[PDB]
Parts: sequence; C-alpha cells; structure tokens
Amino acid sequence: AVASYDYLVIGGGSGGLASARRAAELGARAAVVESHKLGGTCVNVGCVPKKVMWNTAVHSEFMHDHADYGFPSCEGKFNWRVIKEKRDAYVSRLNAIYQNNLTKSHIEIIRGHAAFTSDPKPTIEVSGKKYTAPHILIATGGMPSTPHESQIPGASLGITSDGFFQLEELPGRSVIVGAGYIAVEMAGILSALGSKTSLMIRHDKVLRSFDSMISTNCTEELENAGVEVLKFSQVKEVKKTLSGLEVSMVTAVPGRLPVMTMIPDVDCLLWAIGRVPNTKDLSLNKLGIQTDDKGHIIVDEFQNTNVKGIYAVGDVCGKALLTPVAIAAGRKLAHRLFEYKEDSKLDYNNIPTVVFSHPPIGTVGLTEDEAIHKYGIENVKTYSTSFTPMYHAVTKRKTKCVMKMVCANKEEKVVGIHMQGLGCDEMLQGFAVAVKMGATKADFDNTVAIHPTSSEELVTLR
Amino acid sequence: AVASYDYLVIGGGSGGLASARRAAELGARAAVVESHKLGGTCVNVGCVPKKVMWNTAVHSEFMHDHADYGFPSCEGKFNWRVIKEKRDAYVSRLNAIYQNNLTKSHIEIIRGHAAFTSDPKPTIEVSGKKYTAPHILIATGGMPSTPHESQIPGASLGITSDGFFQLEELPGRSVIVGAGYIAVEMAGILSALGSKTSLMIRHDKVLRSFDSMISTNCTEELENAGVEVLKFSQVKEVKKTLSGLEVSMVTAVPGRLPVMTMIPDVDCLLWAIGRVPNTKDLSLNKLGIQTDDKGHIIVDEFQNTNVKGIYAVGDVCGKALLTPVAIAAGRKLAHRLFEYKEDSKLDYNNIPTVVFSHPPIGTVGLTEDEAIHKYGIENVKTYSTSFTPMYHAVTKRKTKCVMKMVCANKEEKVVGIHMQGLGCDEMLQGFAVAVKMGATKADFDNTVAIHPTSSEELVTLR
Ligand SMILES: Cc1cc2nc3c(=O)[nH]c(=O)nc-3n(C[C@H](O)[C@H](O)[C@H](O)COP(=O)(O)OP(=O)(O)OC[C@H]3O[C@@H](n4cnc5c(N)ncnc54)[C@H](O)[C@@H]3O)c2cc1C
Ligand SMILES: Cc1cc2nc3c(=O)[nH]c(=O)nc-3n(C[C@H](O)[C@H](O)[C@H](O)COP(=O)(O)OP(=O)(O)OC[C@H]3O[C@@H](n4cnc5c(N)ncnc54)[C@H](O)[C@@H]3O)c2cc1C
Ligand SMILES: *SC[C@H](NC(=O)CC[C@H](N)C(=O)O)C(=O)NCC(=O)O
Ligand SMILES: *SC[C@H](NC(=O)CC[C@H](N)C(=O)O)C(=O)NCC(=O)O
Repeated sequence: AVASYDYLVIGGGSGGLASARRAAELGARAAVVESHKLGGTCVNVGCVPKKVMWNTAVHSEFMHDHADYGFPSCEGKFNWRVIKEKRDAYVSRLNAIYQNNLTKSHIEIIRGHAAFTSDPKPTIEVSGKKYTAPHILIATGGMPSTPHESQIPGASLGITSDGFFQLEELPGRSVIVGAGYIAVEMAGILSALGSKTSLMIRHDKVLRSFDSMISTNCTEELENAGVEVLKFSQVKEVKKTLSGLEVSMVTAVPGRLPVMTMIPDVDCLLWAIGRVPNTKDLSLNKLGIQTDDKGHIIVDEFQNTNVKGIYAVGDVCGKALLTPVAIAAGRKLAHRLFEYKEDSKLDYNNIPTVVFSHPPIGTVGLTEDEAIHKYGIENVKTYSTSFTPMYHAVTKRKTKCVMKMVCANKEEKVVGIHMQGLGCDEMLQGFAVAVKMGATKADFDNTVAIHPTSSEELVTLR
Repeated sequence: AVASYDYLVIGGGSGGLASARRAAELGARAAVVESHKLGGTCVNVGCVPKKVMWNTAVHSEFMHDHADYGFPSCEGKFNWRVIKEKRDAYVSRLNAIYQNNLTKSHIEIIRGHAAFTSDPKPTIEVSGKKYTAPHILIATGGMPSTPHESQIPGASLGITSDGFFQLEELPGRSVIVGAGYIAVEMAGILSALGSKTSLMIRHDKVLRSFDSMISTNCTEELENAGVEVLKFSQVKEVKKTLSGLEVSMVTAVPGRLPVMTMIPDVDCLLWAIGRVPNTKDLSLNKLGIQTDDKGHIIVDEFQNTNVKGIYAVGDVCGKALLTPVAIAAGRKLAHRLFEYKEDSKLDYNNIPTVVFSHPPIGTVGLTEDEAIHKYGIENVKTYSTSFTPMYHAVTKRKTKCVMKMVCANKEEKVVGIHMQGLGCDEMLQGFAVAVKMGATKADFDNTVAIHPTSSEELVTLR
C-alpha cells in the first residue's frame, strides 16, 4: 500500500521545515520525514548552539575590560559545564517548538530514514512503509568532512563541529584545522574561553574567499586575540599519546624550506575543512537523480532536479550554505508549486553573511576583485575606513573596525559592502536591503548619520 | 579696522565646525569664533561623554549575567572616579583633534564671545576687534533649561546634564525630572551604576512623542531595570537638608486625588526638562534678526535668517536637535554658498534617531498615528513583533525586543520603523538608507535574512 500526499519533504531542517510550512499554508497535504531531531543542523549542531557559545566568548572578552570601566576585576575561571547544560536545554526547547509548528500546521511527521524506491512514479520508503506525492523535496543537508585514514593516518582521532557540541569540558589545548568561517568561529570561541588554541591554515590568511581587506583583518585580529595562526601548514599524521594527541605538521612557507613539526599534548583536534552532502543512502540511482562528483544534488534556478516532480534545496545542493538561504529557497519553491507562481525562485546574488569572529564580520555583494572582473578596473571605485570604536577609548585592550564600500560605474552603484568590527553583526541587514534595491553611494550619503555609532561611518565615507 | 573673510562662523560645535571645514574645502577664507571649547556640546557635554557613560552602564548590566554564562560572579563595586578621569581625557584628546582640523584647513580660530554690531553691513565684535563677511553663520547651540525660582523655589539646588558631567562621585540617591530622551538616558545610566534612582514624569509614559509602542515599552523597561517612574508627578519646591535635598512633589493621577509627597535624602536632582537656545547675548536686535518667543533663530528651508547674508544651523534653530543634523545642514549650506548649488539643503524628513536606553531604541520616519493622519486609516498597515533575544536564552535577567514597521498605500511603502532591543543602536542606519530610498515592504522581504540575529526579524515580518 502507498500513502499519497501533495508534498513529501525529506529532511526536517531549515529548508524542509520552511518549505513544508509554506506549502501547508497554501493548502497542500504535506508530510516531513526526519530521521533525527527536528530543526536539523541550525537548531542542533549549527547556528543556534554556535551563537550561544559566541555570546559566552563575547562576554568573556568584554569582562577583560571590567577594571578599565571602573569595576573591581572579575578574577574568575569559566565553567564549561554550566553553559553546556543551558545550551542543551535551549536546543531541547527548540526541538519541541518545531515539532509543534508542524503539528499545528497539520503536517504529518514521519520518523525514520527515507530512501527512494525503483517505482517509476517517485516513491520513498521509510521503515518499510511507502509514500508518494507529485512533488518531493530533498532537503537532507550535509555533514562535516573528515580526512580519510589513507591520506592522514589517525585523522579519526580528531573531532568535527558535531563533536564540538558534545564536549563536556573546555579542552586545555586545541588545534583547529581549516580556514573558512566555521574554523574561524570555533577557534575564536575556544581561545576566548581559555583554551591554548592554534588555527592551522594552508596559506597565509583565513577567509580567502572574502574581500581581501576582510581576509587580512580577520587574520590579524585572530593573532591579536591570542590564536596561534599556523600558516602554510598541513597535518600529516595524528597519534594518540599518554596526554591527548600528537599532531605531525608540515609547514612550507614560500621562500623557505619545508619543515616537519610535532605538536604535543593536544586535547582537541578539530577538523573544519568542509562539508559533504547527505545523499549516499538515498538510493538516488533508483530514479537516475543527478549528482556532482561530491554527492551534491544538481538543480536548476527553480530547484528542480533532473527528474520531474523532484526538487532539492539547502545544503544538499552545495550552494550558499546558510540557514536563511535554505528557508528562502524552500518558501519560493512552495509558492511556485502550490500558488502556481512560475517565476517564484530565490535570487542567489546579494545574499548577506555574518561571521561570528571577534569582532564579527559582515559582508554583502561583490568583493573588490570580483567587481573589477565584472565591471572593469576603470569602472570600480572603492571607499574605505579604519578606526578604533569609541567603546575602546577607555580600554587597554583594542579591536579595530574596518569598512569597505565597492562602487561600480559613473553612478557609483554600491555593489559590495565589507566590514569587521563591534556591532557589525547587527549592522548589516539594513545595508543589505539597500544594496538589494540598487542603492548608489549618493543614496547612502543622502541618509543622515546616527551619532555616536560605528554604523554612521558607512554613510560618511569620502 | 575690520578684518574681512568669505565666511564667519559663530560657534565651534558640530554645525559650525562642519560648515567651516566644507566651505574651506571649496576655497572660502573662513574663521570660527569659539568662546569655550572646540567641539561644542557633542564633544564636551553631550553625545561623546554620554556614550562613554552608556558603555559603562551597559557593561555593568551585562556583568549581572556573568554567573549565568558560566563565570564566577563579579561581586565588585563601581568606582565613578576611574571612568570620570578616562572620560575627561578622551574629551581633551577630541578638543585637540578638532583644533588641529581647523588649523590644517587654514581656518582661523577666533577665541572669545561674538556679538553683532549695529553696522548696516553685518559685522561682529569679539574682544573689541571687528570682523565681517558676506556670509555669517550663527551656530551657537543651546543649553539646558532650569525652572525659575518664582515657579519652583529651590530649583537652583538641582543640576542639569552639564552638571552631570562635572559629578566626581556616584550619587547615592538620584531624582531625574523629565520624560524626553536626555532624562531617560541619564536615569538609566545612574540606575545601572548603582544610584537609587527615580524618574519624575508629567504623564504616564516616557518618550510620548515617539511611536506609542516605544513609549510603552521604554517605560516598562525602565521599571523592570529598577528605575522608579513617578507618574503624573511635578516638583513644587526643593530645600537643602542636612543630607542632600528634600524634593516636594505633587502627584495627580487621573481618577485619584492630588497628593503631596516629600522625597528626602536626595543627593542628585537633575532637571532634564528641555533646552534653550544660546542667543541672548548675540545682540541680534542690532540687525533685526528674527527669533521666536523662546529665542530660537528663525530660518527658511535653506537656513537663511530674515537678514541677507546671515544664516543659522543646529540647536540654535530648535528643530531636530541632533549632531548629524547640525553637520548635514552646515555642509549643505556650504555647498549652496561656496559651490553655488542653489538647491542644496537638508531634507528634515526621515532623520533617524537612537536613544541610548537599556536596551537602546531606534526610530526613523512616521509613527503609526502620524501615518494615519497623513495617509488615512484605511491606507496604513502595521506589522510588529515582540521577542526575547537569544542572548537571554541562558540568563535569569531579561530584556525584550519590540519592532514595528509602518506601511502606507497599496504598495506598502515603509514610512516608519520603530524598535527597542539589544543591537538596535547599530541596526538602524542601514534601514534608514532603505527608508530614504522609498523601500516597500516587498523590498525588505526580498532581502535574505542574516541568522541568528535580531535584525533579521525586520525582514521576516508577516
Ligand atoms: C557549526 C555550524 C555553524 C553554522 N553557522 C551558521 C550561521 O551562523 N548562520 C547560517 O545562516 N548558517 C550557519 N550554518 C549553516 C546552516 O546551519 C545550514 O546552512 C542549514 O542548517 C542547512 O539547512 P538544510 O535544511 O539544508 O539542512 P539540515 O538542517 O542539515 O537538515 C537536514 C535534515 O535532514 C535529516 N535527514 C538527512 N537525511 C535524511 C533521510 N534520508 N531521511 C530523513 N531525514 C534525513 C537530517 O537528520 C536533518 O535534520 C552553520 C552550520 C554549522 C555546521
Ligand atoms: C546630554 C546630551 C546628550 C546628547 N546625545 C546626543 C546623541 O547621542 N546623538 C546626537 O546626535 N545628539 C545628541 N545630543 C545633541 C547634540 O549634542 C547637539 O544637537 C549638537 O551638539 C548641537 O550642535 P550645534 O553646533 O548646534 O551646537 P553646540 O555644539 O552647542 O555648539 C555651539 C558652540 O557655540 C559656542 N558659542 C555659543 N555662543 C557663542 C558666541 N556668541 N560666541 C562664540 N562662541 C559661542 C559654544 O561655546 C559652543 O561650543 C545630545 C546633547 C546633550 C546635551
Ligand atoms: S535554527 C531554526 C531556524 N529558524 C530561523 O532561521 C528563523 C526563521 C525566521 N523566523 C523566518 O524566516 O521566519 C529554522 O530552521 N526555521 C525553519 C522555520 O520554518 O522557521
Ligand atoms: S562629537 C564631534 C562630532 N563628530 C561627528 O559627529 C562625527 C562626524 C562624521 N565623522 C562625519 O560626518 O564626517 C563633530 O562635531 N564633528 C564636526 C566635524 O567637522 O566632523
């Protein structure tokens, strides 16, 4: 027997939840399949617990300033277990909320692991029961990458971001491998909270896909906060020792000779080297659904797979791996399918990003170099500033704020905004709305500043 | 003898500095007259020292959360003298910077008090020396209002915001009189830093000129932080006592009878009841320059006075009493006069405001009621939310975030944004650029959210 629905969603994370909820608002008879915990990566091992830990780190960093602001110093050690328990309770509250959001919307929850069957009409099986719909969304997300043993013997002795959220104590000594935003965020949290932390990167700077100003500044800020940035460095082997692990590293700086270094007494080795899509056990081959060589589901601009009636959104597709992107793509898809809006799709240009470094980073649009490639060097003008926020006027510890505006053509259309500094996490959203609207530099300069803030610096560049 | 300039600016605060510096860039031979300290109210007794004290208060409030975030509590008393000295040093650094900005621009600094003379050609005298120009800008600012003794005997025993910045110790007991932003900010700082604080207001709520949602929320947040809000209350008399002052108050709540209350043992009585323009000793009558009954210089939309070749900007005109407004009006005036741009003027609509309450307030555009008056009730739609920021997921202390979007007509043009919450101080600027550009609700909803932030709530209202 086969149960039929209007909409079957595989995965109860950001993209699947949002798409199912919007489809149900439009009248669809929907079901969500979930093998683990509702909320997916965002709620359980991603956005939310990361942010709680960032808030904890931020608090610690600021308290380094308590005597400078007139208070007796706070000479106190952090207790990781206290915040771990509170973080876990919050996650549990969210799991309950998202379950209720589906129930209240009359969306069926199917608990178990879905795979496709060979039925020519697309059908899935979950725990030996079959389900079909004219519309099936694959929203199964991804998972952290780990090196293979054949490449890096002992790599399984390391953990990933998933294991980070299972830690019950602060590691004394941490080595984070990677140079992307997850690596940066994890290193900054562990160091702020008192771990002796190193960040191992393949080149000279972190965040190399970001604007050059951000890549440079973020690297410098990491070092100024006490993160040891191990440049031009790669892990060759990991061994268990009486104390933690020993990491064998090769460093090969341009202009120097390669050198092997052992890093002893490592408590936490964290691989933050990429993400792999969760498609291996879906039985995609039974329907000929197209993937790349990494396992990502291939889609068009409307989130269609190569198979009629099958769609994919979110991290499983490998493009713009953010919660709001999964959500927006899922909602736009629901309006296309169930409101019949044939042009409903997500625009992947001008998606804003925040990285929860110390201080945070915000970016939207094109890097300076991307704009030069697109528009021509003679047709791009940048404006930038660097300053110390007035929060630090009275402190011995310092952080900087850097801002860059990238403008194109005679009208100076704002095609990119890039910044790092106190407040940049909350500052970016509104600027992203202006950029999406096609703001020019004149539109910024025509807006009266708010004083005293960091944000006014973006409307007073000259 | 009379020295001639292209541009004479009376007052070296925000408006005068900015206008003189822009005129000099355009080639004007300019001079600034200043009787006290360069930087005016902004640097010396306003924006900057207020913000330092807000940062100090904010730090204190957050440290109330230190144990909840896993650290041993910070059981420590504040030392006002520590931050007072650091604040004063910062002010001195700024005085030196603005002096240098004028010198580097080849702007003459004339030290002393200016007044007009009776010369038919507009001329000023400073320390017995006369100066003239075809263009004279009056940018003399204002000062705090204090009640007259004939109205409130003993009112001179109180202080104003000026005296707040001279305090050398934390008052044990403070009573702040007023219901506008300065009163709110001063009460919140004094209470956060440990003073037993009352805020005395004439009606039921603070910030009555702001959107109703903000007025309500700000009042509630003050009370939840421990500020005693004395509603429907007015000072009748002040007397010196062996301990501080005794404030005689009359309270007259609608539906109840009036009652007299003595408030004993008050260390600081702070009048925050308004601002008066600094025009009494300018000898404006010698040239027939027009003022209102409160002393404000009357201007047109181009900052012209009623006398050819004489202009006014900033607080002396009584409209939109903010530093960036003075600056922008002064710069626009310089382009009009010295670049010959006859349409160069400041648009006073859609000026954004932040109030440094706890948490901060941001607003731009029309209140809901102003929009209903302008557009008609049937043509205004509001969207709002209220939530607890995730910073407080792990804390026993709570603050709320409230947000309101005011939309007009079928297209839902965003004509007002109003919020209070963590981050709102840095969040508003970019939204103000969108509003100034004529954003509609669709423009907001077309912008991809940034997660997890408070700011995303403004682009996901339904
Ligand atoms: C450490 C970390 C920090 C991050 N920080 C941020 C950030 O600050 N902001 C941001 O916007 N993004 C951030 N992200 C990215 C964001 O979490 C992801 O982009 C988003 O969760 C992806 O949503 P999704 O719906 O594609 O997949 P997921 O949320 O991963 O959901 C997929 C769901 O499918 C389920 N599932 C998988 N296969 C099956 C199957 N066959 N049958 C049934 N169920 C199945 C899984 O159990 C899971 O619940 C972060 C991620 C990580 C790991
Ligand atoms: C407590 C407080 C907090 C504030 N908070 C903020 C805030 O957070 N953000 C914001 O944008 N605004 C804030 N403001 C308002 C802002 O400070 C003022 O709007 C701005 O300083 C006004 O600038 P101005 O140039 O008009 O006048 P002023 O800065 O007052 O400058 C006038 C100058 O003229 C000089 N002067 C006066 N008469 C003469 C004379 N005849 N001859 C020579 N010199 C003379 C004075 O000494 C002074 O230096 C605050 C103000 C106060 C008091
Ligand atoms: S961490 C869980 C995610 N929540 C959000 O990203 C907030 C979404 C906004 N409230 C919005 O866009 O409405 C999530 O996965 N949400 C799925 C959902 O259905 O909201
Ligand atoms: S508190 C002194 C004031 N500074 C600002 O308001 C910052 C101004 C911005 N940097 C800008 O608009 O450029 C001030 O009074 N400034 C006068 C000046 O000439 O900047």
